[PDB]
Amino acid sequence: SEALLEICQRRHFLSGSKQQLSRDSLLSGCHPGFGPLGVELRKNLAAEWWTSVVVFREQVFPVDALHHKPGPLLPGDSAFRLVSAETLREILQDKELSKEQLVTFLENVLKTSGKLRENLLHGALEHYVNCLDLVNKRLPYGLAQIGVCFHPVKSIGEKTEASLVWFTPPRTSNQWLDFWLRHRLQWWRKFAMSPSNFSSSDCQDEEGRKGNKLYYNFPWGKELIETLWNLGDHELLHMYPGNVSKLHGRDGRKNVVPCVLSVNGDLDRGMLAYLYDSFQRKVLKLHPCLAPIKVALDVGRGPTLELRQVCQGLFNELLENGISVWPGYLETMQSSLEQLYSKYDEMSILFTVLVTETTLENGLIHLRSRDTTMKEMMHISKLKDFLIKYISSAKNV
Amino acid sequence: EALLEICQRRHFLSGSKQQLSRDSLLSGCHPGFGPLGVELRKNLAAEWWTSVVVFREQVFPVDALHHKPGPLLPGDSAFRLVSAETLREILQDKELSKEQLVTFLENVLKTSGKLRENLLHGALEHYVNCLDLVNKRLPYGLAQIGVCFHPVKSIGEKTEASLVWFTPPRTSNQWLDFWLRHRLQWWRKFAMSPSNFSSSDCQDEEGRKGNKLYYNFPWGKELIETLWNLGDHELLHMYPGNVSKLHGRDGRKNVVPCVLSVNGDLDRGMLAYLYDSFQHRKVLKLHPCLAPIKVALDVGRGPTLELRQVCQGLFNELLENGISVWPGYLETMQSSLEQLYSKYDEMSILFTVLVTETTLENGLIHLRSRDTTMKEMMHISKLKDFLIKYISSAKNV
Repeated sequence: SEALLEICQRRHFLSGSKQQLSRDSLLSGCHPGFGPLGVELRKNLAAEWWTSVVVFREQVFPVDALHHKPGPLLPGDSAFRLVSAETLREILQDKELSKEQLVTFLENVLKTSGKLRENLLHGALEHYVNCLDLVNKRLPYGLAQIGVCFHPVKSIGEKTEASLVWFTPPRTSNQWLDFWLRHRLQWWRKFAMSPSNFSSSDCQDEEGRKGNKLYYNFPWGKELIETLWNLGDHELLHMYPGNVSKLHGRDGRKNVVPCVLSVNGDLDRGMLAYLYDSFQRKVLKLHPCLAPIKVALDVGRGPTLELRQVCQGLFNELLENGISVWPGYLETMQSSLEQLYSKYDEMSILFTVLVTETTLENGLIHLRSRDTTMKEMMHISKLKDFLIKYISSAKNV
Repeated sequence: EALLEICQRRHFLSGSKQQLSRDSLLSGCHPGFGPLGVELRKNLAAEWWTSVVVFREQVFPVDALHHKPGPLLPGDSAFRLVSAETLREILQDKELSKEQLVTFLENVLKTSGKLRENLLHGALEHYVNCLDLVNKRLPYGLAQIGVCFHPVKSIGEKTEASLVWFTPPRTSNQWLDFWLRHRLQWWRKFAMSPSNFSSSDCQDEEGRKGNKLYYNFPWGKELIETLWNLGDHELLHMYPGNVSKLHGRDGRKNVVPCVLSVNGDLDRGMLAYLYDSFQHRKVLKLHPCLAPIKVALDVGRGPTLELRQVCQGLFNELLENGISVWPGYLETMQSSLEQLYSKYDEMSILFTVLVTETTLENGLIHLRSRDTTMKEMMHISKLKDFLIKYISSAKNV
């Protein structure tokens, strides 16, 4: 057992009670949601993911699908139907065969009501043709999407998935799959403290043949976080009946129906994975590129109005450049310093600059660290360009 | 019409010139958004964010779930997530039936979950917990940008951005006014014809008084956003009895804040702008920091694999700076400069730089334009500086 989900509550990472934030509730997507920090943490994570596949080599396009699969479905699906509430009402009236009409109706529902998306892949495929234009017709190119998906556990679970659908030709097909497992796997470790607990695996036949899975070692045993698959041309054809020559882009001097590779990661569980990976003096050593609030900062020995003057010149300063500040220079008592440092260790901050009078009578402040825990002396004017480096640095490594 | 067709051909609005119509698009009951659209809204949202959140650290990102389970107030108009594993053992089972069916359709509106209608409710369910996150100090907000499903029966997805500003009653009126002016200025800022973006007062709801913002489309004004002063109502009913747990410090005064809800329609705003930038001399003149693609660039008079390699130099140089670029340097049959100069206008690319031989031999590229339709001389090394100054300007005006 661990008291991480404790800190995570007190510091607004996870949200909800101590009963509705169950372990099985956290993983099934049935939690009550996230705290501002969890939101910010997932937000960067989402951001990083994006820069990794989509920004970089832009042959990838963000695409926008709906959250529900409308119209008539197949026999079963087991997923919940979306029934227009104000229809149920008009049924608890009418009296129209208050025994037989209200018993044949429910046969229309099951067959004519929509549902909520199980994945981001359908909406991806639904775009292929329209988007196959956008690149003359050359392959391969992807369609990236990051969004919420509803999976049943009866209760409903919500998960924020990141999805990249790669449209590559059969030849390179099984090859690209390699590339991506590598890319993905390499990506997760990039921000891990124990990259040893992020592993990969083989497997096949679930909608084609050939696929891997990325796992993360929770203090209680491996749990899935990202899956890869080479579906082939299957669903592409099944979705796009008719002229096959309406599909296929180009491998070279010859047109060919592309194979559908599919990457899918669970961001909310990837979230957790990181919050566990940074714990076991409390402290969360969340990677610099994923830390919710890059740097707090208060005021110390000296005046007051005068002292929290540059604070805002900084708060803004750091902000005009992409540095998440935590203005704590607006609370009260010195709240100690150990009671103010151990705390930010929990909030998983990165540095803790403190401005004092001995800052005005010169031009220096003193940032402490979360790791090296040193209490250095710094020239309050080379702090911006410093953070921008340290951070962008923790990136390159 | 001419804008709609373009929005189609140029990948802004996905669909058929029938499912992508006047009514569906507004009713938000359309097929989706092509890459350009998604990137346009993306910036709209990206810009929204910094304008009301990235600063004044009172506002915190909050994460509301898409469906609220548990017991729900029977009746009203929304979308009930009905179970099929519960809807099943009734039909193809004939579970007694006859005199029974009417407790299900009844018990449903109670047991059944709902897909959120707005983001407001999810926020208040965060007020109390996000209170011990600024030592009960008002005013502080809870921002959120997300999808809500409203009925048109046919579902209807709209991406809403919302700010829920909690404040002391004392200034309740003061704030509402600032937001309206704030918000309203914001829309106008990225508009060609701000004379189309209008405000207006009105009242009587779960509180009284609130403004409404509209956009002067070609066929007459349409609602795009709405500010409201719900007062303490909403927040009180939310947590009856236990009222102490709600006091927010206003100076040295303990009070129960006023929920000032702001809610704009990002999607309608994404269409609002496409029009605001339209009216064979087509060209969508989207605002700089809203255009989906800030800069095109392909090769011209000279070599290929030696004149293309350089492009990638700017491509990356640009990408590494946050400058959306269009990779034309990977196209086939020339098909003209005008056919391609007017082609980029439709996609509303800001600049169109040509990297030719007359640039490889020394170091001088040739960019064009969209607005001033100009064509000047620029060192292939002062393009990014320019670009980032062009934007870090038109943006702040």
